[PDB]
Amino acid sequence: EILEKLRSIVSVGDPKKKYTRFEKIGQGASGTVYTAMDVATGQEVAIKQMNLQQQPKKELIINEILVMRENKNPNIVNYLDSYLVGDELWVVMEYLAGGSLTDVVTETCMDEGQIAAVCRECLQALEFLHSNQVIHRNIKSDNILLGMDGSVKLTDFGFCAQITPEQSKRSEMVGTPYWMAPEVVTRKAYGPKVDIWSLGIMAIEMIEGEPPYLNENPLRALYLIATNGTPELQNPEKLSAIFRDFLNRCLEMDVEKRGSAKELLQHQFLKIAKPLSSLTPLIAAAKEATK
Ligand SMILES: N[C@H]1CC[C@@H](CNc2nccc(Nc3ncc(C4CC4)s3)n2)C[C@@H]1c1cccc(Cl)c1
Repeated sequence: EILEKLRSIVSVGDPKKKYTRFEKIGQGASGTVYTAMDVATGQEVAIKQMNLQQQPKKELIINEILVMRENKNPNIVNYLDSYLVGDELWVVMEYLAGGSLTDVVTETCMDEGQIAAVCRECLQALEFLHSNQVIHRNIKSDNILLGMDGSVKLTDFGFCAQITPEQSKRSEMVGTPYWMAPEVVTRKAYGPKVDIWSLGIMAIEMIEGEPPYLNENPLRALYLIATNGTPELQNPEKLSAIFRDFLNRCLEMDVEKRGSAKELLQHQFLKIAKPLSSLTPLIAAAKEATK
């Protein structure tokens, strides 16, 4: 009954009177997401509402709130507060007007400059987390949020892990199959570089619209990751050499040879990044496409 630890972390007081103008903007396995407005303050917020029954290990909920409140950063969606509403947990975060990267990758064609701009900002989030001994473990386009200024922010700490010098590696088979690094899929001990792999897969989303093997069922994709290793692009000839190089460094099978987030921030690919204002036309296109 670590529900007591969860009960001591959360704020008390009715969120249903602190916040108004509730609108469902999202579903998800982890719960439903609503927008709302702080009754007093006017601030727009996103609230994730999670059924405590839905989650069998309430230990992960605790971990999610702590990591988020302890690791604030400009490239991470800001945690504001949390509340228990009966058997439902509400997490309140800053609302980022814009959209999901998923909408952009499925509905637009991104140029290398735009892709490099997104990758740089995500690598900055990862550098910060990994330096704070946190592995995200669920990097994908669905967890990247884009601001109306082209701000890029990472969210979702539902699956993350804290490591320590004593225990530098994890062994849970956690993530979303198509984005999971081979060492994770094959139950080897793994470290922060699983996030770099997932980032590589997200770069393939930005190129091709989908992670490798998405037409296949999840179990089949796990088999394909275990057997193929480094995925191949549909049309690699369409990419610059330096982009292909960046991809190769993100998607190295040899963990020790795979780029760290720090190493990758100095890659040549990132030097072609467009300014973040370059992403706002993608956001406009995606909103129009998903009317
Ligand atoms: N699957 C994802 C789809 C995209 C986004 C919802 N859609 C949307 N659309 C337009 C603006 C906007 N802005 C937001 N600012 C702050 C937000 C915090 C994350 C809540 S969201 N979100 C989030 C959602 C998500 C993230 C993490 C866990 C789960 Cl379970 C679900």
